[PDB]
Amino acid sequence: EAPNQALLRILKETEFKKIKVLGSGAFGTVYKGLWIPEGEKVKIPVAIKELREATSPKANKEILDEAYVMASVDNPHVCRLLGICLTSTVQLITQLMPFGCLLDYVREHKDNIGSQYLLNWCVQIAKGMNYLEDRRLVHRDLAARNVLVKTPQHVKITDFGRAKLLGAEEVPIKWMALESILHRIYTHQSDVWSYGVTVWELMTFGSKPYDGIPASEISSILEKGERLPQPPICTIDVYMIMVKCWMIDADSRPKFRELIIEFSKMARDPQRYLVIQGDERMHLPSPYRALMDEEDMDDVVDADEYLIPQ
Ligand SMILES: CN1CCN(c2ccc(Nc3ncc4nc(Nc5ccccc5)n(C5CCCCC5)c4n3)cc2)CC1
Ligand SMILES: [Cl-]
Repeated sequence: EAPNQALLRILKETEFKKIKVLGSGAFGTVYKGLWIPEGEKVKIPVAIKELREATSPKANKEILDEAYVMASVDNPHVCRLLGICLTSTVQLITQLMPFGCLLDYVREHKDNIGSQYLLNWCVQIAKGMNYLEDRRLVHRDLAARNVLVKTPQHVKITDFGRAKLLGAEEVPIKWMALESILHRIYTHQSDVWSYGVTVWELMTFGSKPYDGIPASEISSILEKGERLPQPPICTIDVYMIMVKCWMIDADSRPKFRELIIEFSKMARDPQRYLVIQGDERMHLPSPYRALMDEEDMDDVVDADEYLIPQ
C-alpha cells in the first residue's frame, strides 16, 4: 500500500494555554485554548484533548491511534490534528470549532435553522465522508454528535477514535448498520448507513433515534424491516434518500459521491425538498468573534489559514 508521509508535529506545553473546559467526559477532557507557534507570531484557537492524568497504557494506545488518523487527513470537511504534546500525558491539539457539535447546534437553534443550511451540511458531510473513502478509512462512528461547526456555513467530521482502514481486522448501536451489528462487519457502505441516521438527526433537529428503545432490541427491529420515521419537514424525496442508506444490501446503499450529488441538486432549490415554516425569515451568525477572553486578538489566525510546508 502507499506510505503515509504525514508529518506528526510535537508541541511544547509552553506553546499553548488552555483557557476553559469545553467538555469533560470519562477519562478525557477537552479545553478551548490558544496556541502560539514558536517564532510565528500568530495566535491559533485550538481544542486540546487530554486523556486523564491517569496514564493507563491501554488508554494511551487508544489516544495515540486516534491522533495518527487525524494527522493523516487533509480536507475542508474533516477535522485534522495540529500536533501533539507529550508532557505528563499525551494531548491532542486541533483547530477549535467555535459553534460546537452540530447536534447540539440544531437543538439550540432549531427555530432559526434554514432548509438551505440543512441541505448544505448534508452535502458537506458527504464530501468529508467521501474523502475518507478516498483514503480508505472507515469512520465507524458517524453521528451528528461527531460533526463540528466552524461556522454555520462550514462543518467538518471528527472523532476518529474508532476509525480503521478498510478490510482490517483491528458502541453506537443505533447508528450502526445491521451487518455491523450482527457481524461486526464494517465498510464504507456501513459508514453510509450511519450517514443516513446523521441526516435523520439533523432533519428532526436533534431528535433521538429509536427513542425509548433498548439497544439489544434494535437488531431485531431492524431485522423486522423497521426503520426511522419520515421527519415532518422531510419531503418524500429527501426521505427516500435516507431509506436507501438503510438498505439490507450494502452495495445497494448509495455511494458517498452519489449522495453529494443528489443533495447538491436539492440545495439549488432547497425549498422544494424541505418544508419549514418561515424558511425565508431565518438567518444565522458569523465571525472580532473573540470567543476566548482576550483583549489582543489582533494576530488570531484560524487553523484553516495556518499552514506549514508539506
Ligand atoms: C452549548 N455549548 C456546547 C459545548 N460547547 C462547545 C463544544 C465544542 C466546541 N468546539 C470544539 N472544537 C473542537 C473540538 N475538538 C473536540 N474534540 C476533539 C477530538 C479529538 C481531538 C481533539 C479534540 N471537541 C470536543 C467534542 C466533544 C465535546 C467537547 C468538545 C471540540 N469542540 C465549541 C463549543 C460550547 C457551547
Ligand atoms: Cl447507541
